[PDB]
Amino acid sequence: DKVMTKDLEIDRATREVIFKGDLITLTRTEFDLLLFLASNLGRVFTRDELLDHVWGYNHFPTTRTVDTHVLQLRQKLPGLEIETLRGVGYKMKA
Amino acid sequence: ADKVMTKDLEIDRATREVIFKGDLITLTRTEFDLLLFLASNLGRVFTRDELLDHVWGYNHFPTTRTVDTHVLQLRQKLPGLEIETLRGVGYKMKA
Repeated sequence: DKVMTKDLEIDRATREVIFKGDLITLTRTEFDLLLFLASNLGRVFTRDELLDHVWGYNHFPTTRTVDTHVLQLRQKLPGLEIETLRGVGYKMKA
Repeated sequence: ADKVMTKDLEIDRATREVIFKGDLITLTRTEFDLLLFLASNLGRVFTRDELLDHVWGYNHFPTTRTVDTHVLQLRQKLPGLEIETLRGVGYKMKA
């Protein structure tokens, strides 16, 4: 099946892309990103989400890996004074 | 000089041993690397992206910057492609 947008005609089966009438050569990764955005018009994705959805889950460390490792440190070192700064990151107090 | 010591915590960099409140603590390699980094930088706030680079290694695998440069590549190869940059959050294709 094909996916159409204003400018794009994308073939999911063959990885072929037509842009305003012209056939476009994309890398595999470029293609997956283009197709992901083109299949989800009007929706904002964070860079973290796009990394996950396009490059795949669990192939290399991400910002989630960082959060998971902090939680694991907290369990193995009870009372470890790592402060969470909601929506930024972490700080060790003492 | 092999050791970093903070409250209740003793970390030996050479032998990679962690003593917390008098107990030897078993950590994976990256748990250790993360702990030692934070203990060596008390009072300092790091973003998750910074911790990734400092602890897991800078420029070793795809990151959020790889997403940014791939959007630039798409915009170059498809001149006029309507990807919107929502600065400091991410990306949206309008239509």
